[PDB]
Amino acid sequence: DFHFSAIFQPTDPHHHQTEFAKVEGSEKYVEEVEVFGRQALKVNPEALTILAHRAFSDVHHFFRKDHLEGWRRAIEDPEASDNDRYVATTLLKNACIAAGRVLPSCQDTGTAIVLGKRGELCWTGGEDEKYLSKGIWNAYRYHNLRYSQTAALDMFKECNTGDNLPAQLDLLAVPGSDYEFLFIAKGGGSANKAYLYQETKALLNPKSLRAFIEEKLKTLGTAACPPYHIALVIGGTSAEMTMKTVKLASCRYYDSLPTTGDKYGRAFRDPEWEKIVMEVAQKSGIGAQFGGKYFAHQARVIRLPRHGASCPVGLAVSCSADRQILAHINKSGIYIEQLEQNPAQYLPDITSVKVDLKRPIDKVRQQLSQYPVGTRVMLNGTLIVARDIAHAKIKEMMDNGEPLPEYMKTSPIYYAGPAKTPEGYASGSFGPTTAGAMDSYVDLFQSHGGSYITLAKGNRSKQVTDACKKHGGFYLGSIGGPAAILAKDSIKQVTCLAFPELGMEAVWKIEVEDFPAFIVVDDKGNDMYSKTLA
Amino acid sequence: DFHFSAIFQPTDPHHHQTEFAKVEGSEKYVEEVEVFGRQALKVNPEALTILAHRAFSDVHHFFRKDHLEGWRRAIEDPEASDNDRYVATTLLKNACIAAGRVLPSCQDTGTAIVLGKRGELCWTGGEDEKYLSKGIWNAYRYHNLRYSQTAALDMFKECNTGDNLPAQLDLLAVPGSDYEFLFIAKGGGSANKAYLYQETKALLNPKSLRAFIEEKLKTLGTAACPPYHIALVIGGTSAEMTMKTVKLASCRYYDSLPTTGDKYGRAFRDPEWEKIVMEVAQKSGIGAQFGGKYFAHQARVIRLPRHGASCPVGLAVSCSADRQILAHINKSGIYIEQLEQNPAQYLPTSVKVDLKRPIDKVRQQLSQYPVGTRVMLNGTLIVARDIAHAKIKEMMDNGEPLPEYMKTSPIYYAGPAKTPEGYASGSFGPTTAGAMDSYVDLFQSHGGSYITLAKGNRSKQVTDACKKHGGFYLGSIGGPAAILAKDSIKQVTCLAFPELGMEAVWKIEVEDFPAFIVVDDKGNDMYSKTLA
Ligand code: SF4
Ligand code: SF4
Repeated sequence: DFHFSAIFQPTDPHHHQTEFAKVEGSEKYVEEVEVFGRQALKVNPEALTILAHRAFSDVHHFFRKDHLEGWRRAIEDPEASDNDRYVATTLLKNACIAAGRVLPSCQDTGTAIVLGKRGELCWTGGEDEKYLSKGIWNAYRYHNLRYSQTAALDMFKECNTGDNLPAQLDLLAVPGSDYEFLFIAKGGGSANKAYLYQETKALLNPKSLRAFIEEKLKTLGTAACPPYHIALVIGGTSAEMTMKTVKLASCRYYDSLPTTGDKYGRAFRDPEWEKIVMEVAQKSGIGAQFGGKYFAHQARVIRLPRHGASCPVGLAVSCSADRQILAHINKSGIYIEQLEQNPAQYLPDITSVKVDLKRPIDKVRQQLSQYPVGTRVMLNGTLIVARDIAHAKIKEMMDNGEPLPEYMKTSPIYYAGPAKTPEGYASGSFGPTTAGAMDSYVDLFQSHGGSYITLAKGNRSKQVTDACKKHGGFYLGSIGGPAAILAKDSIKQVTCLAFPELGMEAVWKIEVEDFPAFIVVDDKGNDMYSKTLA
Repeated sequence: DFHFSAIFQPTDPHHHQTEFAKVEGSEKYVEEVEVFGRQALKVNPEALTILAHRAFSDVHHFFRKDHLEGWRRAIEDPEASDNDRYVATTLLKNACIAAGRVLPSCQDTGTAIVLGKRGELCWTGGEDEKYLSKGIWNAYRYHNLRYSQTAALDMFKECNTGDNLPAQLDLLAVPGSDYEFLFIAKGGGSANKAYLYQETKALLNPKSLRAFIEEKLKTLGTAACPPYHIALVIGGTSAEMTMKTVKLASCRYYDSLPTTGDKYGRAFRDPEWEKIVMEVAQKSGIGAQFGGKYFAHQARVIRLPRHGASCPVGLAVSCSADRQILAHINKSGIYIEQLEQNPAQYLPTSVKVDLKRPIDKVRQQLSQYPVGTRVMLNGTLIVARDIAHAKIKEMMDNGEPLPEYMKTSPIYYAGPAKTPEGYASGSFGPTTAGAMDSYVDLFQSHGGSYITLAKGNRSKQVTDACKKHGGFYLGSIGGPAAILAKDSIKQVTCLAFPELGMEAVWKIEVEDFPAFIVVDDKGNDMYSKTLA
């Protein structure tokens, strides 16, 4: 009566539907042997370093076809809004710059995540973690990427690790003698939009599930740079299993799962509810960051078994920096997924207010006050750059009696942290970070005569709308994601002004030209997300 | 220069601090060999079946010392409340029954979770998941446990798998030639109290973190049968990594981590903030289920590295059914963590309520007492939980009446384990009340469910409903499923929806069933002060 049924039963477990390229000459790293009648593969661990290094270089300059097709859909769909088409065109042009292999597609070159599946008879010598980490170290050290990892010296004392390590290394034991991989360069912003809900059987009916989806999609907002790949996982054997599944779903790792359940509790993809998620996303009006139809590229919905007393639910997105690469090592060598090297083919063959920042900031506020939310502006002049740690350090100084520093009162505040500057370039990739993380500082800083104008991406909380109304302030929404084209075209000079020890989180002073943004919050209580994200 | 630093650097990675017993004769399943100059281990995969079978049998009848010591601490502390001591005494007596190896310690014998670490040169033949699952299948089939897994035939159509499969099988590739395991029989109630929060740098200061902890501990409530092992994980490289870490922390799997961080971002345990969590737990007044000091056995706090833009936070508990077992296979055979087989060494009025009356008479009697009154129920209970409530609401939405069996007796939210041969009942404690909250006002406005019996604090809608309709919520002690079955339950019959397995509607006859009045018919809630 016993019948074993694996939870996950992909019809394409080795991802034959994906195109792979062989690393030239890499068969020298493997040797086929036979022990106790069984075929085994000896793998020189240097192969892991070579593979991880190439994966975490290529993935910052190229995208999958299904990602690029989504941007083209947003440009060509008559139902797309004008802002949809503008955002998608910007992101596609950004991808063309990134394909030059100098600037990464986003300034947040992400956390390095490795899912590895080492066969029982795949013999590496056992030091997989170190050799994979050395390849990741190589990719971020010798390329124009960013060191994004923050070490805790104690509970509250932090420092940047200076090399984007440690990585997340999830190495699984599986049958056979090969070594299979999914590499993910996961941005912090989309990582923040991985949510776990503890629900019940009361959710598991069409009316409740639909209302649930409508409610939760709005909590994603625009804070992870849509158009999104939206993943939704209903059920699971534990919270961590549910969240791992929703991560992999967002990477389209589970696309070949069956589409029906059975009495053994196997996982399945649900196309009907994927369509419902897409319908909710499109009808939400949230759009590709600034109102419209293209909140989502596509949806993945996976139904999992559950303990009778439990119903964990996971919701997560892949952002505009959609970065994953499949790979495998076998008797023929090292193979790595082929990404699209000519994104320009997705660009079709076929209006804003000039804002001079080189003025007293009160004159800039006066000009911005003339326009409603949703107005597109082009910024020209100085920005002062500061994000999470710089804001916390400055509040700490003020809590100790010190004044808000003068450099927080002279120019708009750009929430951003740059990637490393290529030789001969004025700036590395340098797009905005998520605005919501700074929300608790705006009222305090504005009441002390600074931060009247902020520039970042993502919808913000009500306290920021109230502060801007109380203090005559503005929040400007940059397009989220196009860090390479912003660096190449808009950022003319970068200098470090304060807190050099914070690395990418230092206070910078930059000079920009033709920097596009939308007025998201004005000085009158208006918010261009108040209807779609209410 | 490059320097590799693993995130987790336990000083005791092989859990040498744990006592293991060897399965007799199990060296016949392993053979040490040498291939290409390296030591390797051939493992007959039948060893995986034998090990998983014994692990998921033993774990339902015995506990670890640190769990039992916590219960004794609650009984002996002069600062514990009377309710603290009463709950802890009940749970220890429950453990004494479970050590008889017939009744499991809880009716919720849990999801079977296996964390496995197979060495590079540990050769099993590769079919580990099937052989581990067969051993799990054996344990739940051939013992008096429960089939708790719900399969989705489509998005909404469900059925019980009938064997407590599938298991969660997380098999990792590690150095060496051994096979190391953590087995977890994870209750659904404590699995539900695994929470993920997406926070920011603004949290990372003493004042903000302390207020955060005080706020989130209350959201645990009593719904997962405290005293809790409380785990808190600050940071992490992803949500799933944070949630995996907090699960393992709650199993005391990371107790030997370093206690200081470094510039490479290694994980560390934080004893100072563990003490703060325990201080918050004690001063909360929530207590061991019914007010007092013993909300928590102990705390684990792990600080993790984070992306500059991110701060995932994980909070999770291990419940009264604290069930995990370490194990390993090596060249000498199969070794399994030794649990405490003599829990008795740790062991140092109420209102009689007759249920054999019209339910309006029972309601009248209950109305004479304030919340916090301990009652003893004698008579018939109707048993129904999540799926039965959903089916009954569906019937009413289609014009059908609220069934008669929802109007004659108190509703006990519960699902039993299998009945041992010659016993009146298998383990049969309550399930979490909160999952039924959305039904109470509806059922009461249709003339039933005036008295409910379960465990855990409930939402305000239930308090409003009981006040509007003259209802009551009675709180059973949560966890003591074996002693309730042995001493209180005299007859069990399946009443409706037999295809639901343990989630069928049952009719049971009980004697001396202990409970507290948690919500009365006047708007009062005995958790309104501690869980506000
Ligand atoms: S800035 Fe936007 S595109 Fe870049 S990693 Fe963050 S969420 Fe993704
Ligand atoms: S009923 Fe209580 S003790 Fe039993 S598994 Fe659920 S939470 Fe744990």
